Amino acid sequence: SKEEILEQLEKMVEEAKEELKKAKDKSPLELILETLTLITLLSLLAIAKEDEETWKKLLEEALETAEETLKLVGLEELIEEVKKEIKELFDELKKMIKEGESKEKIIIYNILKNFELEILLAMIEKGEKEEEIEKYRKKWEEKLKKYLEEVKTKEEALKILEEILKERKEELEKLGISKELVEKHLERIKKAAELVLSMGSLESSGLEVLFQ
Ligand SMILES: [Zn+2]
Ligand SMILES: [Zn+2]
Ligand SMILES: [Zn+2]
Ligand SMILES: [Zn+2]
Ligand SMILES: [Zn+2]
Ligand SMILES: [Zn+2]
Ligand SMILES: [Zn+2]
Repeated sequence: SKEEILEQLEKMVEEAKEELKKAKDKSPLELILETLTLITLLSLLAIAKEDEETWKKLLEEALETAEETLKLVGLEELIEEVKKEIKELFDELKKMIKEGESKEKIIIYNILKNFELEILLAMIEKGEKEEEIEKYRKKWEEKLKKYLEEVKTKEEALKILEEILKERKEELEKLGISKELVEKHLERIKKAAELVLSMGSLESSGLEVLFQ
């Protein structure tokens, strides 16, 4: 149900905001984990609603959350670049919707782009060398190209989602975040993505398919 699914997604957003607020005793990496989990949820909710004023408000909320976290963790010098990336992502999501890209493709693209931003911020915060950062950026650019060429159905999207989550979990662990903490947040991303993937079996063309 579109309304039940929405209610669950705003519940997940509220819970993520509550955890992000409990930031005093969190490390910068844990804060970055909370923030990109929230922004992933916000962008998944915007994809689900497909509504102009919702796009505007959730983009505002994502930009606000990113700026607040960057200030807290002493990465204020990144604010403009990060805001640009977030805006670029939201613009691209809207573009792929307007051009008729499959919802599977849009959801995988969104998850991949949020992770790319997340891992970049985590590596910058940990002081990784520019060559290692580039290594990870290029490997995931290649992976994105393949995944978007590969994902044609909901089953394929669910399998690719699992693969993505497994590998990024390994990378977040290597950066020093508690494996179990990573798992809690990546599980929340998986559940939201499955919820949005659920809608579209019931959008108007999907209904025409089922009912003929
Ligand atoms: Zn949390
Ligand atoms: Zn649609
Ligand atoms: Zn509206
Ligand atoms: Zn405003
Ligand atoms: Zn960019
Ligand atoms: Zn066009
Ligand atoms: Zn390992």
